[PDB]
Amino acid sequence: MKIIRIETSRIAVPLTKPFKTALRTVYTAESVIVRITYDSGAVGWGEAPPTLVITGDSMDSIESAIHHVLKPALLGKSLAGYEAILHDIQHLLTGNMSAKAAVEMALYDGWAQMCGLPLYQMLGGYRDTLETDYTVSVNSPEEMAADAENYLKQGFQTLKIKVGKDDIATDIARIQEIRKRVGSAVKLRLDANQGWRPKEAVTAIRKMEDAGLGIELVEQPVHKDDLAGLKKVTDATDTPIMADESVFTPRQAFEVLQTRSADLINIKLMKAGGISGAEKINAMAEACGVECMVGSMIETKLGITAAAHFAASKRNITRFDFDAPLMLKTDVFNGGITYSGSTISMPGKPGLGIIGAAL
Amino acid sequence: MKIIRIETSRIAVPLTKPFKTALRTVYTAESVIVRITYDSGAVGWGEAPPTLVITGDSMDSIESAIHHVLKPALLGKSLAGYEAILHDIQHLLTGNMSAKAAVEMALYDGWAQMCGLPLYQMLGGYRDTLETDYTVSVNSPEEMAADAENYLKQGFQTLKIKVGKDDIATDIARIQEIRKRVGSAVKLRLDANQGWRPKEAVTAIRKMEDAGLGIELVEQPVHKDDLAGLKKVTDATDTPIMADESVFTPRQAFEVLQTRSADLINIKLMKAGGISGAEKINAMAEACGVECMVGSMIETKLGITAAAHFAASKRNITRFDFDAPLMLKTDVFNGGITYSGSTISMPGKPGLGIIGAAL
Amino acid sequence: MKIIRIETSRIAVPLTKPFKTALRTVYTAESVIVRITYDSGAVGWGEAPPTLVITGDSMDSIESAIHHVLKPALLGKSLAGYEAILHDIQHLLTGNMSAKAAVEMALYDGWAQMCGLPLYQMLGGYRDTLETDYTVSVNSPEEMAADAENYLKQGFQTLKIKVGKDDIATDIARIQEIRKRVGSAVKLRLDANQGWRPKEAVTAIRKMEDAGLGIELVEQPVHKDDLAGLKKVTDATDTPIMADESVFTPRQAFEVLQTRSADLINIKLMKAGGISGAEKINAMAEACGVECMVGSMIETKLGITAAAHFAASKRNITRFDFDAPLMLKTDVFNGGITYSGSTISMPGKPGLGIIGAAL
Amino acid sequence: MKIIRIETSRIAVPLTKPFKTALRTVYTAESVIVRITYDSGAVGWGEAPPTLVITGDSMDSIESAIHHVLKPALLGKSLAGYEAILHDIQHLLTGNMSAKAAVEMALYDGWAQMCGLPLYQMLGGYRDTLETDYTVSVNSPEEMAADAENYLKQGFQTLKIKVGKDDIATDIARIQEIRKRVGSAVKLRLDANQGWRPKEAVTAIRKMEDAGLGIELVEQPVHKDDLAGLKKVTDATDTPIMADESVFTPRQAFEVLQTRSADLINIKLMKAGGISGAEKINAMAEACGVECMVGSMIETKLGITAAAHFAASKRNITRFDFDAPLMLKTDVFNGGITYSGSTISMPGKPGLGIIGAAL
Ligand SMILES: [Mg+2]
Ligand SMILES: [Mg+2]
Ligand SMILES: [Mg+2]
Ligand SMILES: [Mg+2]
Repeated sequence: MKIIRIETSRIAVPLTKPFKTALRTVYTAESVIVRITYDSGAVGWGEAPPTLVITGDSMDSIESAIHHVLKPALLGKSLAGYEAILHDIQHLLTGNMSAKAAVEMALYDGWAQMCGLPLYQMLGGYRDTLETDYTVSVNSPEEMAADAENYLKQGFQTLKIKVGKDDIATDIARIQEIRKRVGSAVKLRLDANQGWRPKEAVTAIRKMEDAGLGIELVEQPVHKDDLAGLKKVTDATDTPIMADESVFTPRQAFEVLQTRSADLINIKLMKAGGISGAEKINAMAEACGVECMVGSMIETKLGITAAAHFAASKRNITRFDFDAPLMLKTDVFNGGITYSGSTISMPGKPGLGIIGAAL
Repeated sequence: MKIIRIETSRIAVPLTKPFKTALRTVYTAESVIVRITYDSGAVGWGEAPPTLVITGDSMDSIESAIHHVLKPALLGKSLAGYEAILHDIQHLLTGNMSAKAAVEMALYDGWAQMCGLPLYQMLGGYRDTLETDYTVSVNSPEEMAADAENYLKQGFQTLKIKVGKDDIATDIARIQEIRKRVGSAVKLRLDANQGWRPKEAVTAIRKMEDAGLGIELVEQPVHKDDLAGLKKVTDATDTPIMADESVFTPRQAFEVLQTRSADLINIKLMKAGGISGAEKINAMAEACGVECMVGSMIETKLGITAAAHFAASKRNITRFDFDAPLMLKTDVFNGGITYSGSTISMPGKPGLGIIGAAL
Repeated sequence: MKIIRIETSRIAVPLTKPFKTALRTVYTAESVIVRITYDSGAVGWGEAPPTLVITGDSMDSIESAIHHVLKPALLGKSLAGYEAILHDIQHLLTGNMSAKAAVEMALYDGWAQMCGLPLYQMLGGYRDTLETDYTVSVNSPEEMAADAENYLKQGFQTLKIKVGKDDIATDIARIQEIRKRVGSAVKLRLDANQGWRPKEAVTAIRKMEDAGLGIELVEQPVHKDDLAGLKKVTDATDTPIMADESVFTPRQAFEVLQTRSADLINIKLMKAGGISGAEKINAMAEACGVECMVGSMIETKLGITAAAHFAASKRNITRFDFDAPLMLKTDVFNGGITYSGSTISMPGKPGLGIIGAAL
Repeated sequence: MKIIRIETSRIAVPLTKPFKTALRTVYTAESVIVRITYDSGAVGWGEAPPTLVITGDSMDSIESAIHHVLKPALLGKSLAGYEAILHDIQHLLTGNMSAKAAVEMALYDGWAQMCGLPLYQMLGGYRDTLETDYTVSVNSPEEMAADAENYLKQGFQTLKIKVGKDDIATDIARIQEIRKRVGSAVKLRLDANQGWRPKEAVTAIRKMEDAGLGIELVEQPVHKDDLAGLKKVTDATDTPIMADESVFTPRQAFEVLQTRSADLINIKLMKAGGISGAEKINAMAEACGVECMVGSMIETKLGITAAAHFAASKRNITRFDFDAPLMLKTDVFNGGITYSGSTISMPGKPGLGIIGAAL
């Protein structure tokens, strides 16, 4: 079992290098941290960063949401009736998806703790390890290529290249400089972050294909609301197109799957309001032959631990984008998932396996 | 929790009175029962009856499938990796949805026994009681009206009325003679079990609406594959139309929801290959703003216990159709859910709470 | 002009009688008051209340969005370039529509002040006065009838009846008591606040038509996301259907107009993120032959004042729902619009006509 | 504010050389000029030329409509109620859009003058400068390459190439010869002015794509009433298609956007009946995520100034086609915008900044 306390606190950990996308730049990772204590003494953990240009959630909005709305309705409830709690978390307020997701992470932590198994095993237990990409931030062709060379040196053979921030011809210059420096063996994932127009993206993606640049997929090439435009890019190229900002919820997912506007979907807990929605998105996509990748916002190893446990559980989730914690100057959590280069291994303790604040 | 043994065995229980729909007549309920023994000594339980005109599964087809295909893939497997087991169950053979389902009930029974809670609570535990309807089998207008009076006396204020066997005129005459004899307070569901052409249906449904006969919903008025025809009935009436035989799988549900060919869905474990599919259908429907009913085939209390635990677990499952065990001369199962009038209660025992066969 | 300072504060003013709809109950009116100071020393005013179940906006989320995001991009900007300002307001953060709206109210106030005319004349100046309705909150039939009789005595011949909270039969009994008590001369607006299913709503609206209850229109009978269901009710009845929670933004309005899912649109500043988006929603709607009503959330005379100025300016805005400030124990603003019973009159000052805090 | 007098006159400025399109040839630019005199002594200015094969408007029909229909509704009205004046302009007669537009120009000129700001700032003031293209008229492949070379020398790096007059073969040869003589750095816009069948159009655009001729976009490739053919070109090429003569009004834009029959829209004051309609088209397109160009007919600086004040005001307007006045032998207005090679600049005077006629 039973919820009996919900607390929050803040963390702020500067990034080593600034993370740069077409939407935003981030110098310091901010995050609200949620702790649910249950009647057994056991503690469930949770996280939500501010993403004002993606979800609209600020640190203030989240902490308010959790204390004023979610907390009064959750105190005293049992994990034996977790469906009623999930419904409450998702319908006692509209929007506020990052708040809902922090609370759901702690909830699933204690639920698997209650059942006595690691959370990823509780949800299907499909794999014990998984490979994460590393993100190359948008910068000059030269900076991006040296970033990529170093990430390959750290053990990462799959790089996620941010593009779409200014003009398209420079994006191509960026990829060629990365390819000419790193070799044609490594997998390159593009993410345009809504920065291209559909016909523009088609022409550029064919140009990259034809130059043998070896693009694995392209994330959300067009504006999130332009579903028909996304379909156009998907239908026009040989390169897999992955919806991201287009699909937050199950309802939005259903719309993308039915129109067939994309080949892959990017699932994030912040977007889906936690694991319950992420799981619903993946299942619906699995039935349509649509594979999913699980990523994150700029989050600590906590929120990546929740994401990895969910991503680890499902057969249909075949890619993983869990590089955020490696971007920070310090690791502010004890336990959870462990990295070994690109390989993320799952823990053995019941739940998320997050012991607590690091030292 | 390792699976070490898979046992099957048959039963045969008479029906007090024959069960009559537009597709079939049942005099005796026959069923394959599955028992999965785990390395803990725990036993998980499952059921699948033959429904040759519905699923095409027979007792021979079901047993063969379980022993020649599913059993070799489940022995040695643990329940900490159920995603891979569920996938094997659904993909190592096509169709055979009844046999897949028996094995899934026992698997989920096992999985919930491992975590020390009732199965319904493991799947969400939204409610612990629920109201079942009772089915008025197709007969003469007088013969059906008697049955209706008698079920109301037993405490069943929601009656499901089988139609679609004969012609329209007699169907309207049956609902009249039922309404007359039972007053305008009790809920009346209809279930044509595919017996009407789309035109026939619109005409018959509208006639009833204008006569004030108060029909809650009509199940599958037309042929299961006539999807456009299901939609025409949905869109030309003011009565909720529930898909049944047109929706077995999550892919079939997705198509029905996308085209909006119906307002509701009937989920059965037999049709959906077990619980994993049932859950996926309901979750899709929920994402589209559509509630579901969970019913069954002619099953004993064991199969109804599995269906009830699933139905009890989800907010978006709001109607229940678990009258089948009450048609039988004997209740051949000890433990499981409990009837008391129209009310079914979820016991506090772990798993499905089946102790064994009756004495 | 130029923006030189942006400040916020809060008010909290009890309701005389509790406001009740199918979504929420409100006992006290809370709100954030924005104050933009310009280089001439002139001040522009705005407002946003929390509506956590409608917009997702809380007082903490609003205040934080203003100070952390909108203020540092507005400071030093001229109302000569107000389109870049409006684009920044809308695109610097996703969501936060109530925060965007409150700032937009103060921007438009300042912009009209500059031009030396009342805001409503700067925006078109179509009428000097307008008739507001008064909302009868959801209670028992007798309480709703008593309220309605008293609202008529205070001079309100157009009443807005909140239905949709419980079961439909009780709703018809409410309208019936109100009609029997107030006579057939008054105009009766209904608002179900998403409370009805599509088919249930159709049958219920025709029942009211048949019974001669003389319903002017029905606001958002069904869930916001179910546009096709909203379309079904629009097409099935003779009674005008108005979209409300279905239409926040110009883009959402485009979708409701393209699909023809409603005869009318309810515009609110909180939903559209201000007046610019509100203005666009009305313009598209006029081009489609679709009249609009402008309402509000539970807001003081300040936010109603901005809403009325917008509302008075445009020909296609033919209905008005500005009763919220009359529900409050105290009128906490000085100036702005004035009431004589149900009649609202626009002020002659440049801008909104809001002097300051009340005596 | 008050309108006290509406005067009209004609002018005829020679064109240095002929403007040629698929639709028409223009040797001399004739125009009706509207001055509106307000009770302050302020004078607003407007222009409408005759475009018999585009709008159907002639000088007699413009003057007639202004004097018989529009003037009687305008005299004695004040700009504090511009919404009602605008509505009388658009609805007291059907068609006569060039007449509507000329009067709107003088009205908006007056409105901006009452508030002491340039019109462009009054409507939003997004930008101060803008780059106009220059139009290469239809002649022989050689003559068009010489014009293009010359225009690049005069500062114009963006060229609009008129095509569609005779046949495909020659059109292609013109773009190739222009490309040769001008290099691949300069931007190339085509405008076919309704001169291609849809199949013909796809073929020719596809030939140019494969020959690497770098076509930014194509204006109205097909007949203006042929909406489905416009959509076929749009959907079978990777080159943006911009609707022109297809889209006069908000209603027409709404349909084009609804069906996605084009990627872009050309807005002209003459087609929209003025700025109120142009503003409405631009806002609709913004809601659908589509940018617009603003153009003109063959107009003098007065009409280009009014268009450029609109185009400068809105963010979503990102292309500009204001070359007509430069094709003329004499500049017969002092004031207005100013040219500087390809750069158009917005004056600082209230309203259009037009002082008066030629010396
Ligand atoms: Mg992405
Ligand atoms: Mg059925
Ligand atoms: Mg409403
Ligand atoms: Mg053109």
